[PDB]
Amino acid sequence: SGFRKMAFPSGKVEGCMVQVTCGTTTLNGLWLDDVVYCPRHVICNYEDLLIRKSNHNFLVQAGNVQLRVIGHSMQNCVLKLKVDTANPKTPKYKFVRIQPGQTFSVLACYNGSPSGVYQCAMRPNFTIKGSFLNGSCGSVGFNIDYDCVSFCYMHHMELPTGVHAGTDLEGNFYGPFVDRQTAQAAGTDTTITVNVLAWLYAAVINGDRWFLNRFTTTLNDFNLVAMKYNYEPLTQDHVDILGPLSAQTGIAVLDMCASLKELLQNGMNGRTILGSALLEDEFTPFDVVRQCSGVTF
Amino acid sequence: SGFRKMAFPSGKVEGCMVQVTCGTTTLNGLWLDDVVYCPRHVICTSEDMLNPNYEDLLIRKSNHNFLVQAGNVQLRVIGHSMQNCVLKLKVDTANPKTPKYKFVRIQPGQTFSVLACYNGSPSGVYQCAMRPNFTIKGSFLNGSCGSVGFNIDYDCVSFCYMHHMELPTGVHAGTDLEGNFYGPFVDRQTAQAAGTDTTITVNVLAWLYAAVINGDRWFLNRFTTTLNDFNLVAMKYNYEPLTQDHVDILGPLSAQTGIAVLDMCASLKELLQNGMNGRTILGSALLEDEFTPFDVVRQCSGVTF
Ligand SMILES: CNC(=O)CN1C[C@@H](C(=O)Nc2cncc3cc(F)ccc23)c2cc(Cl)ccc2C1=O
Ligand SMILES: [Cl-]
Repeated sequence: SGFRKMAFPSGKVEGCMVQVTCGTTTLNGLWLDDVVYCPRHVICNYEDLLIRKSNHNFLVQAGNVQLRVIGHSMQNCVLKLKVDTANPKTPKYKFVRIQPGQTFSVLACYNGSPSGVYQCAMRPNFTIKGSFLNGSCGSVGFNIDYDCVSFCYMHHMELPTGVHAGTDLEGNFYGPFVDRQTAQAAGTDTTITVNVLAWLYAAVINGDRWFLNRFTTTLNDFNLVAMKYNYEPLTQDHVDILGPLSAQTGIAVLDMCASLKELLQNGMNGRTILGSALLEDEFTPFDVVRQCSGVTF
Repeated sequence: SGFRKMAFPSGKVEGCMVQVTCGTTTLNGLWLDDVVYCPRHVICTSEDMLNPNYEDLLIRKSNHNFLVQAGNVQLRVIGHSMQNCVLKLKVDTANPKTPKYKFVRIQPGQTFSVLACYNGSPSGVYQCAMRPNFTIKGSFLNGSCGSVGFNIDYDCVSFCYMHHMELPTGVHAGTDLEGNFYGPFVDRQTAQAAGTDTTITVNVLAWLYAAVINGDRWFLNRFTTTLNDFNLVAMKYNYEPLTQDHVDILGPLSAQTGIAVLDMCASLKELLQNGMNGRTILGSALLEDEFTPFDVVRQCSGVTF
């Protein structure tokens, strides 16, 4: 028993973290095979600035060893530094683009040195509520499936509200953001409804049933209520995805939606669910099934 | 900016996780140098668990009865000894992935990262605290025994906890890496219960200082308090007594934010009386006690917003 915000073991990613310095800027890079991937703003019209640069301008440090840059190219907002040495610690990996509501682990780094690991979710407004300081740029987001690391996020910047913005490993930003100091703001955020429901199922599995009721709701009536509390619309796909948890607990998804409706209109009344006084939306249905089963990496 | 519950990178610990099997029991072991450390209850049956005589069970064992697996490689056990509630299996290979390490015993209120494992395979990492009642509110299932708690300050791993059991309330009990339990617990399936738990006051105060550093001051008031009057109010909400040691420890955060410890204590007193009134502090509707003063100084900026 117990329900914690759990991150993937970071070891396979730690073996890829490097420090990249270009002039006065120092940030983190991801060394996979003979390529170091890092935010293109380390050079700060990016192609016009990049064309002036030579290979020896980029200093890459892997632990106490200096890597030799033998080539460089730009892909969207990511810089790809070709190095002379293949990373012997390169794990089996894929570059994947995640959707909002999906969760991932973040290995926060400073000077190519991992300092912490935390779990978080891609918000519906495409920002992440991370924990980053100056020097964190180039820190990466990932998930693990058996022995394969799926890289999904590279940190680029902080917004005025304290939230974070970044790209997939192919350099495409998540959200309507650009990589420069300009007037940018996160859009109004919403709650990830399918994740709150999964977390209510996790509470039932851990013996927390005070919020259950005899009632049910139609999907349309639930969405009419949820739209009023800035909750993301619940689709039939979300309902199908919650199927296994529904069969395990004996509580139909629309039956759990009727509990969520009552929680939204009436609150917790001095009570908590899994030690929380707020409705938690940073655990996906798969995260709940994985943590309430025992899957290893 | 931002304030997350952050765990240490688990890589140096993952390279030490092994699977230990003795008869029908399978749990996790920690392989450091040529020794594998694991809960001594791996030698037990579920029957034995009521009143196990470990010395009697261990003397009946030979080296080849203990199967140790590191990945897909079988380690050979060449010796065994018991130290308190930990079994130490001497093996014929030193772990090449052994990091710089120490065995440290922590005090309640201290935090640490947990690498949860099943069958010598790490599955997840989370941050938690040693509760005042010596239990940990972990996330463990059957097969997690032998999972370890650690801190990685600088490049040295300080092992502080080894998981041994789950109490009836769902909380967890374990030992330091020398086999001494935290709390009045025994590795017996006897009727044991966690004592009434309390809130780690010095940690809640540190987290209020972290909120001030991140630009939030809604909860501050114009009042101060004596340490004794704060403790008289705090005990009424099941908060741990705040000692002069805690006040001294909060010194650097007080100097950084310009808010005296007993002034922050007055804000805490007020928060306990009023509640949050629909407001949050660092994204939380409850008062957080699983961040130490040291964690706050480590994670938060040196420049207050
Ligand atoms: C809740 N456990 C039980 O009813 C059976 N039980 C087995 C074992 C034990 O607690 N293991 C487990 C550890 N952590 C999480 C566990 C989650 C589980 F769902 C099951 C087992 C877990 C044990 C070890 C010792 Cl040293 C003393 C007593 C016991 C004991 O009582
Ligand atoms: Cl300590």
